[PDB]
Amino acid sequence: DYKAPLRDIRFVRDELLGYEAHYQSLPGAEDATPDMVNAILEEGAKFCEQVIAPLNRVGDLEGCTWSADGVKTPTGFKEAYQQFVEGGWPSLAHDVEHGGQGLPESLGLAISEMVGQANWSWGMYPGLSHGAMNTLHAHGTAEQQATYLTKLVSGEWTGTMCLTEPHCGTDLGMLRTKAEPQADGSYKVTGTKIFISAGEHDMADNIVHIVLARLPDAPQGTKGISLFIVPKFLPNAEGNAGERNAVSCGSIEHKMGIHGNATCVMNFDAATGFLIGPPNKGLNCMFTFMNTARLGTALQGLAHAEVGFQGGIAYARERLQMRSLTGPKAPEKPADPIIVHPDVRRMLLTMKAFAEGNRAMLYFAAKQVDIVQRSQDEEQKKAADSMLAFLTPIAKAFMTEVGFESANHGVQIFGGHGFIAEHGMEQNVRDSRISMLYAGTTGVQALDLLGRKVLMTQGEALKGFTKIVHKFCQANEANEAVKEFVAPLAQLNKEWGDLTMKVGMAAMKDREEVGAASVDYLMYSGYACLAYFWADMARLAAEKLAAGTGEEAFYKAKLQTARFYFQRILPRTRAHVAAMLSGANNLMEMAEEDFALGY
Amino acid sequence: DYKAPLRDIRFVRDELLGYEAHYQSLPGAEDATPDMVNAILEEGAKFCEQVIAPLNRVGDLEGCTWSADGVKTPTGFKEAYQQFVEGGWPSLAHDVEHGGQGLPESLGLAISEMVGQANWSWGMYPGLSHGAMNTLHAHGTAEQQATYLTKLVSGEWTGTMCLTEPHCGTDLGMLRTKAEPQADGSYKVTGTKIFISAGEHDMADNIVHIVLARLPDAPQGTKGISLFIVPKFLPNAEGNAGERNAVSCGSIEHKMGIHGNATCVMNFDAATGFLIGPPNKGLNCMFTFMNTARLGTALQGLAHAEVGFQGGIAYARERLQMRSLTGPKAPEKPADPIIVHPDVRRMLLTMKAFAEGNRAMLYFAAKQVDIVQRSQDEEQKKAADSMLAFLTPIAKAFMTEVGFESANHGVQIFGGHGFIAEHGMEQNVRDSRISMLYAGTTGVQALDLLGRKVLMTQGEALKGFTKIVHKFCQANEANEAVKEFVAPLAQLNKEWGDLTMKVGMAAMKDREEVGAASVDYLMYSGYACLAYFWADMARLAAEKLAAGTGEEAFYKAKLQTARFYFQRILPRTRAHVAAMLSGANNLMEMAEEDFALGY
Ligand SMILES: CCCCCCCCCCCCCCCC(=O)SCCNC(=O)CCNC(=O)[C@H](O)C(C)(C)COP(=O)(O)OP(=O)(O)OC[C@H]1O[C@@H](n2cnc3c(N)ncnc32)[C@H](O)[C@@H]1OP(=O)(O)O
Ligand SMILES: CCCCCCCCCCCCCCCC(=O)SCCNC(=O)CCNC(=O)[C@H](O)C(C)(C)COP(=O)(O)OP(=O)(O)OC[C@H]1O[C@@H](n2cnc3c(N)ncnc32)[C@H](O)[C@@H]1OP(=O)(O)O
Repeated sequence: DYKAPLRDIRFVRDELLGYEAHYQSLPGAEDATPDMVNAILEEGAKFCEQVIAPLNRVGDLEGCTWSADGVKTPTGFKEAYQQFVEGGWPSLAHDVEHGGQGLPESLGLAISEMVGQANWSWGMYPGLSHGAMNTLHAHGTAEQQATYLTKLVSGEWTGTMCLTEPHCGTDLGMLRTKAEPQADGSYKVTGTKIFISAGEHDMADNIVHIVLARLPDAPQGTKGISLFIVPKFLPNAEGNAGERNAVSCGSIEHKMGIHGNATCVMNFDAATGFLIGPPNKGLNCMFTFMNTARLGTALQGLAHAEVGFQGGIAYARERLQMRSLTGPKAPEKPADPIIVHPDVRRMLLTMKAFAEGNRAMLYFAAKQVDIVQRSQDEEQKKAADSMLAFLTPIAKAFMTEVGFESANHGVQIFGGHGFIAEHGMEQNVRDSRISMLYAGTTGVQALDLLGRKVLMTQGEALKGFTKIVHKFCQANEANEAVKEFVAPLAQLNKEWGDLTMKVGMAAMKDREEVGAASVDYLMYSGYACLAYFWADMARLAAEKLAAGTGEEAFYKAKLQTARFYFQRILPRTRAHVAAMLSGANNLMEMAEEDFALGY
Repeated sequence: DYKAPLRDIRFVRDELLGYEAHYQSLPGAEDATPDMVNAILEEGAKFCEQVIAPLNRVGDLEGCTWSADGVKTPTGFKEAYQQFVEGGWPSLAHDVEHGGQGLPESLGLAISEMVGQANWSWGMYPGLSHGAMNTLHAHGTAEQQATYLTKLVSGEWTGTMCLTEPHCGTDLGMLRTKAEPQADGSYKVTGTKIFISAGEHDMADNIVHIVLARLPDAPQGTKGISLFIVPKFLPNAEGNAGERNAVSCGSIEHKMGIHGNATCVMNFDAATGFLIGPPNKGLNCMFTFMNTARLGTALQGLAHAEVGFQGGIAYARERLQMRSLTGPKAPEKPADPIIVHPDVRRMLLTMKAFAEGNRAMLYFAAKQVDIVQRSQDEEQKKAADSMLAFLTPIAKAFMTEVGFESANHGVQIFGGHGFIAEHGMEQNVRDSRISMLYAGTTGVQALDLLGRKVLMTQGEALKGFTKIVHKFCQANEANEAVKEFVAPLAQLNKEWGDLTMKVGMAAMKDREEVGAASVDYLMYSGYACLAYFWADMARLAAEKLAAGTGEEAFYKAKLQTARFYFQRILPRTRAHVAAMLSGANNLMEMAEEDFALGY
């Protein structure tokens, strides 16, 4: 019943963002031809629709089962992973040198989009493995790549990111897991990691943990953390799973959602590990993995909006309840389908505006990934790296926050039926809630965007995007079809720079102003990004209608969604502006001991 | 670990809303003296803290267990209900004539506030029974009151509201459950009701169902529905539970939350029932029950904000993570408590502003209930009835919507730990989600407020409240302590009438405009109500500080919370204004068949 949104994915990639010319321009991509790409997307869609989407409810109902022996995944999960590996999917967007198919990361990301929608909990197993692959590719030695990266690329082994300890998630500088150097050049790793997604499971031949730990007499805090490869089974002479390493799962968590993804307490009992990247540069190297996880979680945010929408539109066309305010629209039936109600249309259009808008932002970001990986033009590469660094926190926090809202609109359309397990809409909400907590909380994303990406680059990262918006407004300010979008967009674009300058000035007078403005500044930024993408989709829709498309309704719907976004969602920016400019004192003046005097 | 917010309840009731003079002015209340009332609140708080709050997690973990025989409640629920009945709580705010203690409904509501916070699922059992009591009091014959109302007032029997069928929740005019008249003046009731809260359980001696059904050859729709008393056990000659009636629970639902409250499919197999109220006036009579449920669900919204806050403040003071932007505040510790972070303070102050603000609105509404029930002044009674009709949909939808937001802020403060079952914060979110769906969805509340309460009274219901706000602004516009609140409040108060006039004009041109504006109009109205209550609490805090209170910190915190509300939450009104004035066409123009063309 999940259906992949292939027509919209093709609209965004090929029509909006010129993917054919993009792939034509990039080393290694010249063979990623439209017919090959469309066949790969279609095969991806079928796997998602036929194999893993039917396992989504099973994953939530059964969850994972711990024994000291290991962790059992839900019925069908491991069989589906066997089919995924047999179909070659893990190798799709990885280097030919390491057993990969060599296709662009942005094509892999489209498969990931559909996987995350069909079964997010299932998709975490291969998804975390992609982060581990990216880390080994960027920082691994030749031998670490020959041993571990080839096995991850085939899908035979999976990978995990091991950061969190009981006392620290955001504050990695406090981690205490220790790496004791051995004469043989290896390390013995001792410590307890918690909330390790896919830490233990029954789906693969080995698990490759990528682990943050401290060398003896390393500096205090983040300047003292190093990165280690700690496999569940140590490689044998033939490079296959060998001696059991001293890594074991103590327990799995009982959670609100993503039950199908084992959330593991992992005990490292002087486990053998291998240093990856330079000593004391573990944070820098682990950021390869963390940035993969942030873009992947943004895709999770998109997934919850998409699933919300799919459920909501089906129910709104089928469920009859009350009558239209302008007279019975189905007078032959006992009641009208509830899509006749304006408030139901508001909730449908909200989910649609966020799913379709975020899809545009995601594939825009995916083009930057391809440029950084493949371009020979140092200037093009620098610009793409700056744009990706800017969009990563916006995509993660904004898409997750509005994806949870969208999941909740999906429930709301079902009325009381939305609270019932059988329909899947409440699971979509429960699975969505972790998306704003893991991979860097919304607040951490917001500090990254405003502190590190915007204020610490003198706004150069922001200027990259506002230049695009400015050029779009200059080009479209007298275009009759979209001049209604350009006027507010140009006002917003000017305001975005002015706000940034006002927030920066406040931060110079009081550093608390960075945290005080951060989440409003990020949400404002995401709304502004989608104003640009909606205005551009409206521009493209009007062009296609003028050209005499045979898909008139598809493009007319884009113009309706764009107008709904600008008139009913974008005005949320007015509240983020007022809040962010209101100043840190209204947050910081209350004494800690005075917050709870009503008892 | 739940603590009743007794100091704040006393602040709102006695200091803000003059409850002592209120009770002094009302027939029957003159004995509800401050010392008696405070002892009752304290005993209420202890029951909640000691007996039912420790059962909240048990209720969620075990849920209810169906057998054809009946429905088992979670461990301890029925024992706690035995203690509640032995303590006399069910009879507290009911008529002496029917075995009641005769205390004001608004004092009962304070017990209900603490019950809903300690264990909402448990509280539903006595809470629905109060709705059944109110219905029997208003519409029952002497004999129906002697038989059923006395047993509900003692707590020996519980009560339910049976409306919903598989094909209809909001559209009661489509219900098909039939009542066949018998020669003995009784009716045989045949039909399946779904989502019957407390439909079957093991906690009481009988269950009194209040059931909507259709007489043979009644008019189409709501003009054809009648109300019936259908007990699980028919009364014997001594009025005690007698012959088993043909009422049985076919199944219970599997839901996202409120697991401790049995959500029952109830089969009426030509069950014996008794007409209550006039034939064909079932909707009018059932509204007594439905309005009790709407105010009770508003109290649920308050409960989720309160529990969110209690969990969040405890964690924010205890959890150490990262350091203040203005330098380590706890340099002796490995990290600062996370309350040093502005973004954590924003989430704490949001929950506090909604809990404390909604508490003020709730007890303001509770005074109207007391005036309608007890006043001999017809003019005072009319004004109170109008004010209660206006506030009921605002309280239900606004307090539930912002209570769910507040529950989610509670989770967010815990980071990844917030998703884990052991901490209770995720249960608070899951239990909160039903609050916007049952007792009339947010959208139904919004149509009731804008269509029935405001536009169909020519705004007289709104004018009742905006007159209070106007007089407050005239009184406080030069009061140095709160003039900063009055200026924006007076602008908002003028805007509230202007918006109402603009929305009414649009509705006259196109009736779709009522649904299109409805939810934004309700949320705007709730924010405006809390602007008034926060400005008034700030006024009262400044008065207490000028008087030389020994509780300086309590009142200083009220002023901080009020300023946080005005500067960071109230600007949400700017987005509701823009959206509501944007017009129905941006919702209604998209064709039904064009919403999902991206597949
Ligand atoms: C393609 C998709 C495929 C799909 C497939 C994906 C699916 C996959 C989904 C599964 C999802 C599960 C994911 C669960 C969650 C975890 O796996 S655990 C991850 C959760 N925790 C985190 O994200 C990190 C914790 N919190 C933070 O980020 C903190 O802000 C920090 C960064 C650790 C604070 O450290 P700090 O030392 O104060 O930081 P700071 O001084 O600002 O920077 C230190 C260095 O870090 C680096 N750095 C800092 N910020 C950044 C940044 N934004 N970027 C890069 N480097 C940075 C730099 O090297 C920097 O050095 P400088 O350049 O400043 O000299
Ligand atoms: C104190 C607290 C203690 C604590 C202890 C509580 C804890 C307790 C929590 C448990 C919580 C579980 C609760 C689950 C939920 C369900 O038990 S099932 C209830 C869910 N469904 C509903 O709420 C009702 C369904 N939806 C509606 O409200 C629809 O809008 C309607 C009213 C049925 C539409 O019917 P309609 O015939 O189109 O309505 P309309 O022509 O506007 O009005 C018809 C008549 O109804 C009456 N009426 C309409 N609106 C109203 C109103 N707002 N007010 C009064 N009468 C009205 C009037 O008699 C009216 O006649 P007119 O005065 O107009 O001539």
